Amino acid sequence: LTLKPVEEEHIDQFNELLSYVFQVTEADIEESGFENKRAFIKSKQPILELSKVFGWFHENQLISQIAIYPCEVNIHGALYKMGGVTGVGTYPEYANHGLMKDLIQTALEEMRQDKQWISYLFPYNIPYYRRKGWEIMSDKLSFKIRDTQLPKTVPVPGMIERLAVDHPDVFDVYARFARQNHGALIRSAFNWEEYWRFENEEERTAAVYYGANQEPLGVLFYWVADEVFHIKEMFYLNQEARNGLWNFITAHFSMVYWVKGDIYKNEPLAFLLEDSQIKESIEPYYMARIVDVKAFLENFPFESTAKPFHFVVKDPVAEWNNGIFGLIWDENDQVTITDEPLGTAVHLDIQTLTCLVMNYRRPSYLHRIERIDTDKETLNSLERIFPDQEAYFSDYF
Amino acid sequence: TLKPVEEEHIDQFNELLSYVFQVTEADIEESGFENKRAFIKSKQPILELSKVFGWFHENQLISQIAIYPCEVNIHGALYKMGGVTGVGTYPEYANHGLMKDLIQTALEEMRQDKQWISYLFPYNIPYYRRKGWEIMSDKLSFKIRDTQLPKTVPVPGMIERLAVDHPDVFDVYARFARQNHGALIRSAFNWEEYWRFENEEERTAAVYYGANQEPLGVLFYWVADEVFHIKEMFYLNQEARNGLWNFITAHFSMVYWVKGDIYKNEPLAFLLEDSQIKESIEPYYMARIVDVKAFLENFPFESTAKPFHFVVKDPVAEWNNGIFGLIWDENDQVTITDEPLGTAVHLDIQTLTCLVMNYRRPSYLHRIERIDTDKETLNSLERIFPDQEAYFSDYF
Repeated sequence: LTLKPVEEEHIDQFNELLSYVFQVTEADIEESGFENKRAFIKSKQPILELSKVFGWFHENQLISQIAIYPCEVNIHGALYKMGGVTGVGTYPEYANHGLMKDLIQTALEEMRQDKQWISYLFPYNIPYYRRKGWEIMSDKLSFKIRDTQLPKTVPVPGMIERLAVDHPDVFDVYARFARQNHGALIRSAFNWEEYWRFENEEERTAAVYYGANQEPLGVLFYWVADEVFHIKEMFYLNQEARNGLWNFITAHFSMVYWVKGDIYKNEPLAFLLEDSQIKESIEPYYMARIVDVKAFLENFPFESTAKPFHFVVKDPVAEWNNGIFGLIWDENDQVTITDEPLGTAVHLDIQTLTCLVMNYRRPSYLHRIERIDTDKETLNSLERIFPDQEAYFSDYF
Repeated sequence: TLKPVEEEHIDQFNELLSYVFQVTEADIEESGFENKRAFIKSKQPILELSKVFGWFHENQLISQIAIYPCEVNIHGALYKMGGVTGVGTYPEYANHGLMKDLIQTALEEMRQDKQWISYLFPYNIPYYRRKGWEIMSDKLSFKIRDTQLPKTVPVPGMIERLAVDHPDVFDVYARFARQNHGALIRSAFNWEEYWRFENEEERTAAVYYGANQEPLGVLFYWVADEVFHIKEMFYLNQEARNGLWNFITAHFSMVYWVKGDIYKNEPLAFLLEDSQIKESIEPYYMARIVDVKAFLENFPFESTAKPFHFVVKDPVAEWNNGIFGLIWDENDQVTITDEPLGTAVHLDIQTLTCLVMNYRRPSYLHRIERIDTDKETLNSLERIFPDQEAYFSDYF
């Protein structure tokens, strides 16, 4: 067996393996406008030619593979290069042999050289990927509210236009949304095609809310079908915009029995309605992994300063993430990341640290459930320095 | 006339309640009681302790409310709590503003009885919010496949199947409530009400005992039709949590699905190996600050702050309106003033109640424009308000 990069030549093979593992629903293949799922996976190929791709070869057959798609994301206000793992798969035959372990090893080595200090991953197998060091970074919420539970109109100064989903104003609002919302993908025109690849864009519309200035501040992607108002999602730069969009939705009362939508961050709708007695479902949506602890931390926008302490980190795959990471802020509250166990220890594994930095859970909770080992004082330090915002992420790959 | 309702008005009360009380046709038989005419008359012992008021169409009871005296844990401190139960108006009489006056009377009586916080099951969320209540806690519901059950974790303790009224169940819950924000401190009477809609005979308590033979965790469950049902689980530490889950997972061969509820906003999924489950999250209970100054002078603030003041709007209680300055003395103890000390924090009673229960954080509430204040004071609010999710599994 040979583990090597996969090339131009091998791309056909890459695709074939990918159909055999791709867990796309039959419903989503129909909605996408692609006849079958081979046509569907052949549209993913422009992603692959951007990515670093590796595989195992039963020479010269491709039997297992991993790709790293280069992205950029918002981590608490800082733009980080991100390694997006896609196209992962082993042929069911070859699953006992720790093939994927080495691909992941390889991929992490590549991500580190590419200065990708954080990696996102859609979870095909949470338990497997958690053992390789990933942790959940974000939730997706789903709700279904009765027409009878729709919110009362809030006075707003602006107006709504119904626009094509690829109107330039949509892109502009998202470019700013991503820059002020933790977790988010910074999108190119190309990430936007991928955003719409399971759906017929022409059967969707963007309700865009314009402030009194005719500047767009909010986007609702929706369609009406069989007396349901369908919300793909909404994103808004402020409360006025949110309220404008909800005003537009509640004006559809006489057209619909229900309103169904998703929210791509753990921020339940229920509280924000006057009738909060709805059921929402909450599911983990994406995972993340710190690739290089030191380099991650030294770019991290810590909220505040602290007495010096240090992380003692265990990483089950990446050698360079084991050991001591000391933090010290100087007079100008500027941080440096040391190798010195200066101050009290905080013992955790790579999963838990990634959870911390993505704020999927807070330090205290993780201490409480015995995933962080340190003392009360340092635990207060963590709570002070780690920002408290819920990750947003809308993309798929 | 509106007047206290007494021993003689007890059946009327129980009728009105049986009428407007939506309980499910399924859950009525489950109690071991036939319909809501021998089942609502087991509810009688709540009321002898409670303060009950009503409206009488002379001399029939047409609108009513009850305040059941309880004690609860708020961020570690014990508070007397006024539990509003059995509220309702007959549909004929429904649009005359009767309940608003019963609520005023209720709130007045809670102030007198020194109940600075009130809990209320949300029958009509929009209505009670307009009267000053807000959501305090969530209930989470899960359904996990046998195939997603957690891997066994080594523990030194042991499990036993006990009856749900074993005294070790009561021991563990008495300790649990003392260390979990939101929780009802249970009287023997609250425990018999816990099991009102349910046949205790057909439920079992699996109790985990640690090495030193002390009970540390309880699981209320039953197996029916190859589903493992979990009423709930409470536990004093993670060792107990694991040993309770070890027991559950041991039943893999017996079931396809594990279904249960969690009476706190702490999702299960994260704590599982296979976290890929959907849980539903729903508002479970409402709370209300009865008296702002009194509540706050007893409140276990996590920290001290540069003095500031709330400016509070309350749509029912006069005495909850206005300014409430906060300053901490040299014993780190707060004193609550009339004086506009420092920067103002504008909010209503619903969102103040939301803060003290920690249903949402200050920065979130500010962000959605339910708190009006500056960046420095917001940072203070975030420092002084403890961060725990409220647990509450009782019903009334």
